[PDB]
Parts: sequence; structure tokens; C-alpha cells
Amino acid sequence: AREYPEEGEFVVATVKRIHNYGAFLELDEYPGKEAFMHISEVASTWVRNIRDYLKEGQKVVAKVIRVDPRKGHIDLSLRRVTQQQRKAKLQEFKRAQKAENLLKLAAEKLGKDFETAWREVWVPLEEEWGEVYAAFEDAAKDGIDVLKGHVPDEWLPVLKEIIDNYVEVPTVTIDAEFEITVPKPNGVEIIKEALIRARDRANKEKDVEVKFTYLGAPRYRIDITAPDYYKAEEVLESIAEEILRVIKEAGGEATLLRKEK
Repeated sequence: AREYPEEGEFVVATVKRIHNYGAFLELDEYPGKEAFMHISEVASTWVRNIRDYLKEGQKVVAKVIRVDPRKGHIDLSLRRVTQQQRKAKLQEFKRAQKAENLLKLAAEKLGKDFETAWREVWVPLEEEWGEVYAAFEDAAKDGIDVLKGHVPDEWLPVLKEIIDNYVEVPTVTIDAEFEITVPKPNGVEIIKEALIRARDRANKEKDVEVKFTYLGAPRYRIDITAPDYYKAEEVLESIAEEILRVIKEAGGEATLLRKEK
């Protein structure tokens, strides 16, 4: 967005130069702008050798204690940064970090310039959404189309490709419950056996997951998790017969619940 960090941001910076009184670091997320960190901010106790903390090229997440744009001076802090504070950022960095390697990986297949892209997407996105990666992610879930109109039509095709390959495959899920009853001194025994048989059986078709949660005789609810409703609805009907049949053979009556005709 604007040129310099915000009063208070937790930022990431490479240890450019360091000496007696402090360290000059370059903000890895603000092309070129360089900031300063006093020695009185390296630790919560006066330091003996700043060396024991900083080292040339070292990356770090600090807190913009005070800043003046008109001059280009950015004063940084290491003290005020609790473990949470830190990883909180180290995260979003690592995050947008990938969101980058993906956009860059987009200029290579679309055969364009880094800047001539980073200005037509990385910006439209990190503006419409708040985060590029998230947009890429949500594109991977809800479908590439979530980007149409928002970025050039000539992009999408390459993106879908990239996204799908490096990002991850989102999945659907559905609940359903049965009324399974088996009159016999070991009905449970089989019921369980029954579901467990059926379960482990379906669970094998990688990209599927079935889970039987008991919830009070004679109900048991199944939680199918395929990669898309098509699948899911079909995996339930599979576990339909599978159950009904098997408990019937053992003299029971298992039924699903949804018919309503």
C-alpha cells in the first residue's frame, strides 16, 4: 500500500549492518526502505555484545516503535515481541511468501514480466481480499471464477492450473443418521462390528473418510467426507446397503432417515 510501515506494525527485516549502538535493518516487505534498531531494543536487559543477538543477513520480526516517512527513518524494536506476537507475523509472511511463488510461477507459464503482473493481480487481490493467498485458496475451493472480472480474463487458466497443483484439495462433507436395532444379547457387539466393518471398508477409497458417532439408542450418525457431494451422496448409499443388509442377515433392522417421499 503506502510507502512506509504503520505506526505499530510487526515487521520482518534483514540485519543489514550492526554496531556498538544498534542495527540497521532493511524491511524485507518494503523494497529498499531501511530501518534502525537501537541497542536499547535488542533485549529486555542492556546487552553486553549485540553480536550474541544479531548477525549480518539475519532475518527478524520487530515492532515499528516510531516512524517518520518524510525522512525515511524507521525505528525498530525487538523487546516488545512475545512468542505469539512473532509467529503471528512469521506466519502471514510465510503465507504471502507462498502466495508470491505462485504468482511468480504464473509469469513463467503465461510468459510475462514480474512487475507487469504484480500490478494486475497481486494488487487487485491484496486489495479486494486482504490477503492474496487467501484469495488463491478460496479460488481453490469455490472455483477459479471467484477471480473473474477482478483480474484479467487471460490469467485465470494458468492460475487454476498452478493453484490446484501446489495448493490443496478442499473437500465436502455430509451428516446422516441411522436407526439401527438388533434384538440379541450382543446386538451392540454386531452393530458396532457392523459399522466398523462398513467404515474401514469405505475409508479406503482415498479422499474419503467415514465416521460413526453413536448418539443414543437406536441412532448412530455417519459423517461422510468425500471430495464432492456427488461422491459423498454415493458413499452414503454404499454404506446404506452395506449396513441394512448385514444387520438384517444377523436378524436386525437398520434404516436411514431422509426419505420423506
